[PDB]
Amino acid sequence: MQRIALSDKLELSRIVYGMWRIGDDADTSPAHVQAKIEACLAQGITTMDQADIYGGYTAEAILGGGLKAAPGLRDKIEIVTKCGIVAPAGRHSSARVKHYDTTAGHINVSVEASLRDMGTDHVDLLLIHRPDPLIDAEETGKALDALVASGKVKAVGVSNFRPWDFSLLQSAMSNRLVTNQIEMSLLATDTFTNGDLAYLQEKRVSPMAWSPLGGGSLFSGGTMAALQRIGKEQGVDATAVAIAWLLRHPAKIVPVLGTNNLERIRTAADALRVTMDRQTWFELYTLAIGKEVALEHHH
Amino acid sequence: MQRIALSDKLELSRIVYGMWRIGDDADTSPAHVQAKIEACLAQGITTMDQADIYGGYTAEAILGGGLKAAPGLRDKIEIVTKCGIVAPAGRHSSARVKHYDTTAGHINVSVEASLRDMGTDHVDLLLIHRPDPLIDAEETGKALDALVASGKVKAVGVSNFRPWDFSLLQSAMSNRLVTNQIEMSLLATDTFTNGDLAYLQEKRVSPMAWSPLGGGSLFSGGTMAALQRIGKEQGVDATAVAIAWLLRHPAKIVPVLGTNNLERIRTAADALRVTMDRQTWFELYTLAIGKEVALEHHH
Amino acid sequence: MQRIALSDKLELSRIVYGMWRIGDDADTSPAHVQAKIEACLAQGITTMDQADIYGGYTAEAILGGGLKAAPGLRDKIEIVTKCGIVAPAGRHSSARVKHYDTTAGHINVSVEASLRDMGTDHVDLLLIHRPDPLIDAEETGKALDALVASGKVKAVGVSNFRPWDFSLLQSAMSNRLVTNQIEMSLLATDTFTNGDLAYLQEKRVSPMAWSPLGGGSLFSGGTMAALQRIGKEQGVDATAVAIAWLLRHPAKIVPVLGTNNLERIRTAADALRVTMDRQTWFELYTLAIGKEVALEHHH
Repeated sequence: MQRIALSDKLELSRIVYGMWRIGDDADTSPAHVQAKIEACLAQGITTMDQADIYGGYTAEAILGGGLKAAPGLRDKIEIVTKCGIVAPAGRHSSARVKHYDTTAGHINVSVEASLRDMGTDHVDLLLIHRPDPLIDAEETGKALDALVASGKVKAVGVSNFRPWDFSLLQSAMSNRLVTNQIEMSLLATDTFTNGDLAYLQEKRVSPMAWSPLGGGSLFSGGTMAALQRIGKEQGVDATAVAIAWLLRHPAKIVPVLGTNNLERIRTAADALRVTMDRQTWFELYTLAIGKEVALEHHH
Repeated sequence: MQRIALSDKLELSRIVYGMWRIGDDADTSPAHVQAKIEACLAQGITTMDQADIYGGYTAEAILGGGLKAAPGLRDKIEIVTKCGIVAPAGRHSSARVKHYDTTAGHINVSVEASLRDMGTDHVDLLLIHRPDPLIDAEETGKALDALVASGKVKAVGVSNFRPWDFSLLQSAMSNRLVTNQIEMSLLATDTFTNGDLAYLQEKRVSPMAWSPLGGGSLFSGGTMAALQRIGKEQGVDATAVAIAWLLRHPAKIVPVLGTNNLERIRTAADALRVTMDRQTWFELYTLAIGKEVALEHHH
Repeated sequence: MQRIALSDKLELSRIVYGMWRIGDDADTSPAHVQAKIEACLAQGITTMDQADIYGGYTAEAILGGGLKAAPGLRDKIEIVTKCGIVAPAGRHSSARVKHYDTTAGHINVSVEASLRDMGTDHVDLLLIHRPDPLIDAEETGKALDALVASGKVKAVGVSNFRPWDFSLLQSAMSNRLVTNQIEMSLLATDTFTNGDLAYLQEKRVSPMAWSPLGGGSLFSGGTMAALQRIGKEQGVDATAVAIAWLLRHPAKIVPVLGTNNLERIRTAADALRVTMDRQTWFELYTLAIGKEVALEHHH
């Protein structure tokens, strides 16, 4: 599969496999985890997306069971992980309330646990998982810079940051943030006009798109009819067209697909087969927003 | 009429004549087009505002009929035109959907058609007509820079851009964008407090105000009574006061007036006769917003 | 009381005494004004917050009655004052409408009146009281710079500015704006996520928080029960906990407390006795917003 360079130091697969449901599968054995990773690799999807909090702080260890039992498998993938969200589950069950923690001490503890749980000495990309209204940017930026200098983390980014959050944390760091993982799909189009995507495009930062299929709501009329029509014109399913709509954007959006289904992994690359011309991009955008683009103001 | 320098390379009349309705007139003859331009020139209004899309891609050619039959008339005016909006009309009737196109190829084709249609070798100002959610800023900025270097376009700006759109496109260009054509009037006051006008004021960019009379809704109670009162105090009509309210702002707003009526052209300059002191500016602003300005927070 | 350096030139008390109600007290005698200032000084609160408009342009003169009758008292305090709001009261009663005035002439007249009314040759901090939709930033910034160079004003800031207002005025000034006085409390939490506080945090500018108790609405269920519980755990009242919630933020927020009650002045410093850990900060923030913080987007 085509590669995307987020920076001179980090290259992903153009589509990323989200592992947030890996702990929900009835099968969490090393063998089934390896099978899922091997199905991705068969399609050239090498990038796995994790977070400390997934599975109530167990999804990384479940991935680790796979990796620790298959020597050589970690060298074939990039691992994205995240920290900053503290819910009273698993190892954080002492917690009195759901909160964010962007402190140097917490980031280091979470990274040490990610490395322990997945059986590796480095993660390819670490994201601050949510913007913290209590962030000390100086402290957080120093911790993130030291994690890169150490080699434990190849690159750093953020998730769900607004442009002003991104700007504040980048002002406190020597290393450049290489991504912002944000909701983007035909059902979530605000970032295209509200400044979120423009900011990233001006900074030459690729976003990672979460819920790129619209979070299950798109498949459950006019939008779906057009996705199915284009798919049938190009020999792919409506799912591939909804991902290709993201891939078409010149901001170089990196979709994160989160299925436990080996047959949807088998077809995930079909999005790269879609030719999405400018007019088709607008047809889908207009059906999704439910109204025509603004025409001449003088009318 | 008083001149306004948008830059060292482009100077307009302080009021601009919008030609978006020129094709709606029952009379589209060269003679009637010349009459309208000559009525503007009689009031010192030298700047004409066009767009490729006006008249379903025919308004420029209708202006051209006037200019081509009156040698010397083009040298007396500045021409603003715009591109980026593609509706299925006239030469774009093959189009499947209403969309934006900011590609180098489309901008060049639209500019070549503007020059052909108006019978000139240059336009004074070219605007991207709407912010394109699919913009490639690098590509668009290269096309706009080459159009300036070529002499085909004296200066470039945008229309309906948010500050983040303006910032993204300017980051990709060597030439400075000299304006943003946005809605501003007593019925459209959001830009005064929402950051749109502050951004332009910090960049020392004059906006062009579209629908400066409120788009026909202002004339169709308290606001109109005050405009009529001030006009009767200063020997002008309520229309001149509504334009002078824009002219008073220190951001150096350039109103675009869009009438086919020779008698409203004859009086358009009366706005420059209005003395609009700070208190009068606030009286009108407060009547328009329908509530007092925020006073001391401690109360 | 702990000091806060807004800059190399200006240091306040970490809590500020707002004098906006000083004219509402039945007692406005010099003796009662001195008593209030002496109650603050007894708690290490040295910073007094004024504005030209307070008391309909009489509150400064009422403070002055106190200061002029107590030689040496002005040297013990810092004075913050503000201008820019013109209401038809007192010396501005000729005014036809409520408006803003950020002109050099008005700022100078207001500062000269603040110095005359309080009987001093300098103010520690001058704020533009409200963002003016008619601001000429070049003119206002020149007036503010000259006021600092003159020694009449030790430092300048703003009040109720949005980030774009702050950015515009700072672009026109040589001196750095040292604060933005904005609404911040458990009932006013928008600035924590909407970019207002992030902007100030990136610029290393401390905000001053007005209505830090929520403007009387907080004391008049779940939020109050938690403030009372934490206070009873730490030997202080719920008021001290609501102020400590602001003091905990790493942006170094400076609360402005506006009581005429000598017994609430006597206890105002109790906020500095509160230990507010990250989880407690989130518990209060969550009770105030009325919903959990956003958890993992993948769920």
